[PDB]
Amino acid sequence: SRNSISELKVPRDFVPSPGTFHGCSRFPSYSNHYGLWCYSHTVSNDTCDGSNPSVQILSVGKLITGDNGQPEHKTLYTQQLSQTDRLYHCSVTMTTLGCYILCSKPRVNETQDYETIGIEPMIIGMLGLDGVYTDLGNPVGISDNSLYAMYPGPGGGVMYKDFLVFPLHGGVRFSEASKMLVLVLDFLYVCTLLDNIPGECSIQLIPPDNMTMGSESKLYKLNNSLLLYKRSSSWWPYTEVYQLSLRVSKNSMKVRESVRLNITSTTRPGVTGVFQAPGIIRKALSEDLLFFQAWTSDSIARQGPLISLCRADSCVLTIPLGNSDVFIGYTDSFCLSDRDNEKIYCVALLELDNMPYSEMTIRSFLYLIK
Amino acid sequence: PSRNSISELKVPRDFVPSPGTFHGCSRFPSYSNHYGLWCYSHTVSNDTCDGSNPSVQILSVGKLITGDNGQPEHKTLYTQQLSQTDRLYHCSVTMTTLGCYILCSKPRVNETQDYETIGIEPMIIGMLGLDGVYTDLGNPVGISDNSLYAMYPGPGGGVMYKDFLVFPLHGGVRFSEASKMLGKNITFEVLVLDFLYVCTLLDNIPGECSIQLIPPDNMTMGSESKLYKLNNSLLLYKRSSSWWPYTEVYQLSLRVSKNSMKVRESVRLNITSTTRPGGVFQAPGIIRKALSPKESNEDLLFFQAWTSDSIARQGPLISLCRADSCVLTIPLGNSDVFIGYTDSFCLSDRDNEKIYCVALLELDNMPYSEMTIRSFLYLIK
Ligand SMILES: *[C@@H]1O[C@H](CO)[C@@H](O)[C@H](O)[C@H]1NC(C)=O
Ligand SMILES: *[C@@H]1O[C@H](CO)[C@@H](O)[C@H](O)[C@H]1NC(C)=O
Ligand SMILES: *[C@@H]1O[C@H](CO)[C@@H](O)[C@H](O)[C@H]1NC(C)=O
Ligand SMILES: *[C@@H]1O[C@H](CO)[C@@H](O)[C@H](O)[C@H]1NC(C)=O
Ligand SMILES: *[C@@H]1O[C@H](CO)[C@@H](O)[C@H](O)[C@H]1NC(C)=O
Ligand SMILES: *[C@@H]1O[C@H](CO)[C@@H](O)[C@H](O)[C@H]1NC(C)=O
Ligand SMILES: *[C@@H]1O[C@H](CO)[C@@H](O)[C@H](O)[C@H]1NC(C)=O
Ligand SMILES: *[C@@H]1O[C@H](CO)[C@@H](O)[C@H](O)[C@H]1NC(C)=O
Ligand SMILES: *[C@@H]1O[C@H](CO)[C@@H](O)[C@H](O)[C@H]1NC(C)=O
Ligand SMILES: *[C@@H]1O[C@H](CO)[C@@H](O)[C@H](O)[C@H]1NC(C)=O
Ligand SMILES: [Ca+2]
Ligand SMILES: [Ca+2]
Repeated sequence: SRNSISELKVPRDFVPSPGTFHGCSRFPSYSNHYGLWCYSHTVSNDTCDGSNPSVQILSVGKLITGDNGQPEHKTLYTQQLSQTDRLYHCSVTMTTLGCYILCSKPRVNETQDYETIGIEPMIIGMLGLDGVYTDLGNPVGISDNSLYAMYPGPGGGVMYKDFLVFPLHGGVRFSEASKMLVLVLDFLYVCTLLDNIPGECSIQLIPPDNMTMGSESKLYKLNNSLLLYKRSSSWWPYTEVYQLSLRVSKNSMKVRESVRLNITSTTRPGVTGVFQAPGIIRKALSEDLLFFQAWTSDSIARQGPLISLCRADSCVLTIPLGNSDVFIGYTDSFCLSDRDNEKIYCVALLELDNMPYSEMTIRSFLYLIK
Repeated sequence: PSRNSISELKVPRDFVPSPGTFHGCSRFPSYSNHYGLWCYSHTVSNDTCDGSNPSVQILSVGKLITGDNGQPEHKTLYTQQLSQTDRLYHCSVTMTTLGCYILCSKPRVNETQDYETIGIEPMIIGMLGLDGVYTDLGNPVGISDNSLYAMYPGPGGGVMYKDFLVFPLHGGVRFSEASKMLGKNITFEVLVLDFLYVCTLLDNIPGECSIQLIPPDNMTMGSESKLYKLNNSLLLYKRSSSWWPYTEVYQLSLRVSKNSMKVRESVRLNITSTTRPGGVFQAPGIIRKALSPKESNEDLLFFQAWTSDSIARQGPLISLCRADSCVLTIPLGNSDVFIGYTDSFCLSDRDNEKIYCVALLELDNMPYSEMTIRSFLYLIK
């Protein structure tokens, strides 16, 4: 590594625009598998808060080495899912067969859902590398009486040891949660990816011992270990990343424990939270943690959005994005490594204020760290 | 023909590229298509696109395909970024069978300072071919130093008229020199008038290029402009430079010769359906011209994304209009919804009773940057 970070022109953004004058897009969801990637977000009209029906956009493509050796996201196929009464809540996971998407289609707002036993309807689908979208129907493995609510993402899932894994968070009664082990907790949706159809799908509860209340989340796969980023939904002020240790068997993956990384380099502005998921370049494995993050700083020295390259306890590089009036909403980042060391590219997916045209829009941006 | 139905369509893939960086702005859409070939271009700077920062120019060529549901789709084949210039680019593009030709001014000073100094600011002409090669054709030949104080093309696009490559211009010429060019004394100091850049396209290289003055008798002061070719006649849309409130479109009658194209007269079409706010460049897409401008304009049909500041309609509008009235109007929002420069063009489907119109809109991008451009698609059935 070196002490250098700069922005690069992205001539062709792989993130599609809302597609109409008053359209808004929210909730970027990204997943890449080696050189293949999948991107998804939710599109509604005027406002993206659930008061209007929405659709989901799903893109798969591949990485090419464009001008100057920087990576480029080449879109191969795009699919729009059917309209839903309110918001989509989706998580995507890229595989060699294509992109799998897990979504919740709420008919009511979040508060009304958590007060009623039973989860809102869900779908799981797949966009193949041949551009064909297959609706795999209702995700199998969901018990009615046990669960009050269940939402995937918005972060992406990962492929772990031939297992299809999605991040979830939902409401489970204390009695039913203790059995598995109304509370709000963090879950994994674990499927076996035998052929083209997922099988042996179940909801695994993550041990909430060292964790905050369940929240919007993202999965990582690093050095054959699972990490979980969580939107801070509690008084805990620091970016939350948990190390997950599993116990794998044939057609069985359960979460044994969840260890919170001691991150104090970046914080949330609250003295709720915002989903601002980092791009993890180097895992901890047990001071070596290095990550890239687009976050909102409320410090006295820096008020406003920042692009940072940070260790667990400190940030080594920071790019101010503007004054406190520059709004960024949800953010998700990921970094692509160059086999030749000492060159790192990170992409920042940013929700941007789009008023008075519509609530929000998403764009991506490219940063070089040398 | 037409009926009372217009609706918007999702543009899954916008052929208009985004500024490409967080604080980037893009301004001054310029578009041109030739049969199934199209060319698009705009100006890109950092933070602000007013000349206070260096800028580059983005240039795209592509082809039209029949996308999902039978609607037209803009497939980009190649994109080119020109070298950085100290201030703004002022560019006009013209799509041909060989590719896209771009004519630009690279001013080193602001517009007021330029019109006070004899001589035009530096200019370039280049071509982006259908083979993806960008060729820098150098300084446009045919521009006289001592006569002209300023010369700016576009931002509207040019046309291919017979074998001539034609670009819209506007610039500053001294009264004596303008009367010479016109042949007659001008009838009501540096005057601001409207010009054409006319070249013969001998093979791959334009030749015998000159600046032609448009007879300003029936016209307002020169301004940002756009060329059209309809029923083998040239039309000129002009940004309003006067108290005259209506969208200005002029009919041009030419006199063609070997290596010579001169403008014989410029007739203002009597358009009263739309007006300019305040001017702002909001150029319409003209679907059907008048078979005889001096006889009537009842056949004129056009599509326009414009700002209405009337008391009855305040805010941006999408309109399908005759010369004297608009038959369909889509409100884009309240008066707080800003659109800047505008350019539209329509693609008709003869078989079906369906017309597609694309609106290129400057949109406010604060506080990220000054401006951004997006395209939007409308179906008229
Ligand atoms: C979308 O929202 C805009 C205002 O943001 C409104 O004018 C328009 O009618 C809406 N369209 C639909 C289909 O609801
Ligand atoms: C959710 O919907 C219920 C239904 O009436 C309403 O009472 C409640 O205020 C809503 N909550 C939010 C946060 O909008
Ligand atoms: C984290 O949680 C696991 C089980 O939930 C527990 O074994 C461990 O002691 C906790 N603290 C750590 C790993 O630092
Ligand atoms: C977490 O890191 C901070 C950084 O200085 C340190 O002060 C604190 O003791 C650490 N916590 C633990 C449990 O080691
Ligand atoms: C672009 O503008 C931003 C603020 O608007 C400024 O911080 C940055 O240095 C500028 N970049 C260049 C290359 O001028
Ligand atoms: C334009 O440039 C001149 C020359 O420096 C300067 O005096 C003037 O203030 C600038 N702005 C104008 C003329 O609006
Ligand atoms: C044309 O105008 C100039 C200056 O106003 C004048 O000196 C000249 O005599 C005029 N010529 C004719 C033919 O009107
Ligand atoms: C002005 O318009 C009239 C008819 O409207 C036309 O006869 C005349 O030639 C025009 N003048 C010029 C200089 O084009
Ligand atoms: C050409 O003129 C004819 C008759 O005046 C008219 O029907 C037709 O629409 C015109 N074509 C265009 C492209 O305006
Ligand atoms: C233009 O046409 C309108 C009728 O649509 C008429 O009222 C107006 O006087 C005309 N203007 C001119 C200059 O002939
Ligand atoms: Ca419920
Ligand atoms: Ca000058």
